[PDB]
Amino acid sequence: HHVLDKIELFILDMDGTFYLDDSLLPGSLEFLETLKEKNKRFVFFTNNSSLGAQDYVRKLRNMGVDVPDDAVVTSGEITAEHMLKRFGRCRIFLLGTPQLKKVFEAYGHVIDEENPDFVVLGFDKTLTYERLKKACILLRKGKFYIATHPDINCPSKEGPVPDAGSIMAAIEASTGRKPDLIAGKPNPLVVDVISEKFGVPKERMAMVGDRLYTDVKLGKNAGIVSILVLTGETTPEDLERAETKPDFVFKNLGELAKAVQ
Ligand SMILES: [Cl-]
Ligand SMILES: [Cl-]
Ligand code: NI
Repeated sequence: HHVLDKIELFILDMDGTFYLDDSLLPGSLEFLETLKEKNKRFVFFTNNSSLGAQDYVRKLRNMGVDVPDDAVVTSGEITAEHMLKRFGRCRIFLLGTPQLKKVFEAYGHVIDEENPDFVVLGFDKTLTYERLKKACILLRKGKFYIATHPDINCPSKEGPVPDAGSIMAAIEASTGRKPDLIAGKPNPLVVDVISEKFGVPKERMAMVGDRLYTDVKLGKNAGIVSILVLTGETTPEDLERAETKPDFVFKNLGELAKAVQ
């Protein structure tokens, strides 16, 4: 034998894996209960930088999942922390929501649209033309260019909606530049960070999610086990079509839980 017994830390997708819309999925609670009993650990991760980790902590709590503050990580905190680590406190032009802006400021970065050294692109649900224009002008001056994550679209109640990667396509068409760094899944940085933060070797970690391409690729890139659940973006028919398969497939977190009980 039982290979999954060795996993000490599970990185979990949120919407589509732990809950769907505003409702918890079958076995989600059971799964956390099991982890607690077995002295194992989890952390939620999302590429979705339109909100901060605390907004998602709040969302979970409001569904009756009591989690500590450090239970969620997003591409926003990964990006802000990586910049802080490698470059110190940075002057940035940010294409991001007010929530993402607080994330960068919490890491001691400063928004300076006049004299930035970085252009930083997130899931900017507050994008305007003028802001796109300014970003392009700066990119043409050769500013260092960072995106929180690559995703072209984001799943939604209304179907696939443009995400950071769609904005990237506009920027690239206008300036000819792609980001110098894209921090989020499937960049293995995410895993390295979490691994160092909680002191767990990659060999005792797994990625559990519903994003066939991204989550599997994160596992390959990072060298950790990928477990796909069937509750979200991925169907059995998608799995059959997939060029690269996950390490394990489970109906949902409740069935995964039974695998490790
Ligand atoms: Cl066996
Ligand atoms: Cl056996
Ligand atoms: Ni057996």
